[PDB]
Amino acid sequence: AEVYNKDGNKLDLYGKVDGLHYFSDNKDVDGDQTYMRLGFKGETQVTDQLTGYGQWEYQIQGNSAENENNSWTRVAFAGLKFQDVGSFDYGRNYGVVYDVTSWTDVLPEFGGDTYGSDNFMQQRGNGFATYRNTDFFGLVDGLNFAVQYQGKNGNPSGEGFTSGVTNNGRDALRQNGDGVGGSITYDYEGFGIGGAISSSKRTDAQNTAAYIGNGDRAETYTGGLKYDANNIYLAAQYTQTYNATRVGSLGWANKAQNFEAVAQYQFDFGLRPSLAYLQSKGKNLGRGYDDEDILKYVDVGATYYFNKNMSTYVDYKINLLDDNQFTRDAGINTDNIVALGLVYQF
Amino acid sequence: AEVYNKDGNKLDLYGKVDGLHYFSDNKDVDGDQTYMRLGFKGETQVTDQLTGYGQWEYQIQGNSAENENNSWTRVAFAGLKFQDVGSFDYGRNYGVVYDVTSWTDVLPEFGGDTYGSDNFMQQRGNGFATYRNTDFFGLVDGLNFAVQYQGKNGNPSGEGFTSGVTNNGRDALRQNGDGVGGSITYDYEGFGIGGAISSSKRTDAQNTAAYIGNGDRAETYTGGLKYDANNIYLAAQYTQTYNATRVGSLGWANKAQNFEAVAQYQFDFGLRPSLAYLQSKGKNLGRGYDDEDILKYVDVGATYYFNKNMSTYVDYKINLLDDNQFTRDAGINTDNIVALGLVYQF
Amino acid sequence: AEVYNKDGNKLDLYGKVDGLHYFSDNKDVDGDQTYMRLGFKGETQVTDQLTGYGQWEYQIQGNSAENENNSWTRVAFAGLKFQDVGSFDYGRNYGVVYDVTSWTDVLPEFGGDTYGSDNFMQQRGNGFATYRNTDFFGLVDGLNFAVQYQGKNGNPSGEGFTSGVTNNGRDALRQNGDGVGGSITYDYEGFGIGGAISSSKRTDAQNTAAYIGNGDRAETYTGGLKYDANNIYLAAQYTQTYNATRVGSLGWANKAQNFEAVAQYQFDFGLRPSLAYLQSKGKNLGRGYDDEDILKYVDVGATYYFNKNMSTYVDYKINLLDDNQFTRDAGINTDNIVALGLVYQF
Ligand SMILES: [Cl-]
Ligand SMILES: [Cl-]
Ligand SMILES: [Mg+2]
Ligand SMILES: [Mg+2]
Ligand SMILES: [Mg+2]
Repeated sequence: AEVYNKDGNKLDLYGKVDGLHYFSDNKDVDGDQTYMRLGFKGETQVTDQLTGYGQWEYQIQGNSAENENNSWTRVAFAGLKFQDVGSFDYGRNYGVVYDVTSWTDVLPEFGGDTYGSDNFMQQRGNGFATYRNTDFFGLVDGLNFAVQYQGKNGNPSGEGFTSGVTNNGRDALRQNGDGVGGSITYDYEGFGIGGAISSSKRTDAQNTAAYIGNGDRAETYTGGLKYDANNIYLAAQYTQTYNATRVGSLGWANKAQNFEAVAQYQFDFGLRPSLAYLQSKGKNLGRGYDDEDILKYVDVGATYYFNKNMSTYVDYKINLLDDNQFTRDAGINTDNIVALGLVYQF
Repeated sequence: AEVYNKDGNKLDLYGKVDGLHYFSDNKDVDGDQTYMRLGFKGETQVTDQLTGYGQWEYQIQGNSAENENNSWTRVAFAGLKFQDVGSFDYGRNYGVVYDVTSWTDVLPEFGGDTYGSDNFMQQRGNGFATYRNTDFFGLVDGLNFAVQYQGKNGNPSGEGFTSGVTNNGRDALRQNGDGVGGSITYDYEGFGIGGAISSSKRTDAQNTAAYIGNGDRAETYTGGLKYDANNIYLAAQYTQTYNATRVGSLGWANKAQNFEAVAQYQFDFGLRPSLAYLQSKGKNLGRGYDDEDILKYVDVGATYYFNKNMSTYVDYKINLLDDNQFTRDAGINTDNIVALGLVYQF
Repeated sequence: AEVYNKDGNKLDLYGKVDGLHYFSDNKDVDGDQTYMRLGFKGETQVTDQLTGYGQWEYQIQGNSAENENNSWTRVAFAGLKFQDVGSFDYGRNYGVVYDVTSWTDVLPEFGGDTYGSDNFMQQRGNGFATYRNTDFFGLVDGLNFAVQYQGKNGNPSGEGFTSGVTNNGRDALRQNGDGVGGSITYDYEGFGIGGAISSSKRTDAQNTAAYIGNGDRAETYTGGLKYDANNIYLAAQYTQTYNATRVGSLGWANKAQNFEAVAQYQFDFGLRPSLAYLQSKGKNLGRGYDDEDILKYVDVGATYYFNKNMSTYVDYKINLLDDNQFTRDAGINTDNIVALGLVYQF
């Protein structure tokens, strides 16, 4: 909701409360999943061509008791945009791989989980410096590209580590070294095609015998297709990763091949059914695991939009993984999940 | 404060800062108690009859040093309301027993503590699905009823528990199995009369030898009366509970009888003195405790309203509990407390 | 940003996102330092002479992974102001010493660090009761004074302590006993001169073998000068402390002498270069340390203001401390730092 617009500065204060419940035999996910998000998007006109902006978004869990608080920053960045030349921002933001993989990240509740957060340049993460160019300097409508750098996020400070430390250090599964990435998308009428590549130095803490998927760099190669016209939405993405896809708690996949596809239809009266399939196939994983499915599920659901501020949904995760030694070892969910949600937003 | 109202959506952003200090011989409550609350209530018009809404409220303590953060979510829910039929909402909300007991929870600082938060269906808690009918299809002015369900909130995940786990699990004093409850209130002119009932399954983690008050289910039965007119506020509530009332850290009371009464007057010049009495009498407690007072105090206080946005208050808790073995074991406060508060709100 | 002004009540919702990166050989400070702040300031007109107000300010780090949250309350207080008589507020707030020392806390990133937070009455802290008078009861334009009390903030409750506990207790380095302080400042045309004194009881937890600088009270004496006109900003402050200045993790300085001076110029086109010198010198530190430099650096930087809502800066801390056993023992940084920041604010 635009709560301020005066003297060249605008502030949008936005958010949502999602009253959400999961039903599953996996009791680690089963039960109340209520959460809220809150954010702001501000923009200031410096000149006719130059605009400044800032964006921040925060999630606060609404399913805990009052003696605990589970909350986190999703994004937090500041930037400058110059008409027909480009934009630059720095902060906690999305990796440029998500420019393409976000196209299938449209399910009512599930989806978008062949990758995670703080997972190299694949989704949300710290220390992204991002250049974006829309419509190729204004010369080619629908052609967008982006170039991105991510600074190292290493070992925790003040804990006796003698190398690889950064001020904002963390556990090895969420670390990264210096990284570079780029994306390109082209949309013409209903159709969209896109590609993205990222390459990040892996840290010394990540490359130990404690974790599968050792290697000098974490790399991803992604291609995507889209159709978004005439009340239909179709999308698919394929990603091949090296030492980049997490395998539960075990570390990373030496190689993974990830695939997501989605089909949706929007009825005039507000109902939007959705069908999706997601898989992540791990190769040469190590420790005698050889090849294993990391993720495999069909998703069927629907959202009903009352209007722009209110919706409700059902989502059914049909989990095709089987309970075996590998999934137990990695802590990967193999159970079905049904989610029921009622969402107010502003 | 309403900060947005446009095209049928409204957003109220509200909060307060309470500069607050306790004086007590009990050093665990003595000192700075400063805090703030923030919240939003949003509503969106779907049709002339149907409205969607959401509410979120958060408390952040203002009395800690900067190397820590003590904050929590009070409520977080989304809902639908249909004109002359009813409403439904889901999330963290108040239990329906509070429809009646809230009537005496009107003291400047203290009060409202014959029960607590995350305490079956008695006050705030997770996973409430709440159905409400106001004015009986608009055919009986002032008559309201509600029926409520609470889903299980069990053992924490990822801690080696082999049963009773939920995604949002917690310590046993704040757990609950599935519950159902209901409330009826009638208000004619200044007068009010009300009743409520709740029945919750108790979890296995709650029914161990480590806690007093073992039982299959927690039940509560409440009656209340109110008078609110001519600058006079009077209210009283009586509640009988079974395996539902906490006895400090010891567990729960096999049976408890709770009573609260308040008298308040509003002077034209802004002063509102308040007198209250609360007691909770436990019976058949176990471990040789037998019958014991869980709570017993007289509260005398006053609030001065400068206007609807600024006020100051003093509240004096004259604590009639005596220091004995039982209160020592349970960690129940037996000392008096004086609170002094200065409050800005919007 | 003023988001509400209606019927005598006013609310300013303000904040900023600082996309920020440090470059340093010290890996404990090196890396992404992105953060955001959010706050509100509210005021209500009670009469033509009396105004009520509240303020709250919060910082949320934007440089961490989503599995943790590093945030805190900077300030949270409520108060009343009566025209030509004075103001009183209570809560988490700034010590009156900062009335004078704030005059040199104007550097683009560094500065303000011969003292810290929760550091007796020197900067932000809990339980301050503060009286202020502007223009000496309206009789002397530009003459301001302040008198302040801070309540004890002691040992944590529930941790087995038998004396010195408060409800909001914390670690010894952030404790304080009861304190009193005052400041006076006179400002006329470009110029300013001012003084402040504070005296706090130190707690028993602070006077143990674990900490250097044992003593009965923490005392500070500060003088300061300022010129602020004709696009020029000059300021200097000198403070003499006893058992009040922290020496990294080691405890406090029996005696310290602190000095800060700054010179800035504002070019019409938006650039504001800055030069500063800071030092803190400890004497009779004990434990064989004798006299030692606690802090010593020159700061050269510049901020470029695109407008009132957008800015960017570079700040270069040239650290004149040498690495020795003392700085290593204390965890005090001796390496240079370059900070680069891009800031959106509203
Ligand atoms: Cl222009
Ligand atoms: Cl937290
Ligand atoms: Mg399965
Ligand atoms: Mg007593
Ligand atoms: Mg040095």
